[PDB]
Amino acid sequence: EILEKLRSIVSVGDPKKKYTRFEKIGQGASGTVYTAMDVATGQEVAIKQMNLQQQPKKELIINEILVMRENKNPNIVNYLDSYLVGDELWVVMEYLAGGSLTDVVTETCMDEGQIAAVCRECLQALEFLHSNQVIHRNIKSDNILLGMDGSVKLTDFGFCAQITPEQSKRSEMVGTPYWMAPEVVTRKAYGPKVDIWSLGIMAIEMIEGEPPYLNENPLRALYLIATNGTPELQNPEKLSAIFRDFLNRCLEMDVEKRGSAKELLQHQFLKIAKPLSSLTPLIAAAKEATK
Ligand SMILES: N[C@H]1CC[C@@H](CNc2nccc(Nc3ncc(C4CC4)s3)n2)C[C@@H]1c1cccc(Cl)c1
Repeated sequence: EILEKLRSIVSVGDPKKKYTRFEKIGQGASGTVYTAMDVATGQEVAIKQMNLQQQPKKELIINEILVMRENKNPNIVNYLDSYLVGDELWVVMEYLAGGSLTDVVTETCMDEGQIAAVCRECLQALEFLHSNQVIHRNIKSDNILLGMDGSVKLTDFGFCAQITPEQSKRSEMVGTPYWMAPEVVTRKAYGPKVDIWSLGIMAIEMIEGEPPYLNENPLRALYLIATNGTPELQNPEKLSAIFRDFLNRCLEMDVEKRGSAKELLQHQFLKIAKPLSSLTPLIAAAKEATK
């Protein structure tokens, strides 16, 4: 009954009177997401509402709130507060007007400059987390949020892990199959570089619209990751050499040879990044496409 630890972390007081103008903007396995407005303050917020029954290990909920409140950063969606509403947990975060990267990758064609701009900002989030001994473990386009200024922010700490010098590696088979690094899929001990792999897969989303093997069922994709290793692009000839190089460094099978987030921030690919204002036309296109 670590529900007591969860009960001591959360704020008390009715969120249903602190916040108004509730609108469902999202579903998800982890719960439903609503927008709302702080009754007093006017601030727009996103609230994730999670059924405590839905989650069998309430230990992960605790971990999610702590990591988020302890690791604030400009490239991470800001945690504001949390509340228990009966058997439902509400997490309140800053609302980022814009959209999901998923909408952009499925509905637009991104140029290398735009892709490099997104990758740089995500690598900055990862550098910060990994330096704070946190592995995200669920990097994908669905967890990247884009601001109306082209701000890029990472969210979702539902699956993350804290490591320590004593225990530098994890062994849970956690993530979303198509984005999971081979060492994770094959139950080897793994470290922060699983996030770099997932980032590589997200770069393939930005190129091709989908992670490798998405037409296949999840179990089949796990088999394909275990057997193929480094995925191949549909049309690699369409990419610059330096982009292909960046991809190769993100998607190295040899963990020790795979780029760290720090190493990758100095890659040549990132030097072609467009300014973040370059992403706002993608956001406009995606909103129009998903009317
Ligand atoms: N699957 C994802 C789809 C995209 C986004 C919802 N859609 C949307 N659309 C337009 C603006 C906007 N802005 C937001 N600012 C702050 C937000 C915090 C994350 C809540 S969201 N979100 C989030 C959602 C998500 C993230 C993490 C866990 C789960 Cl379970 C679900």
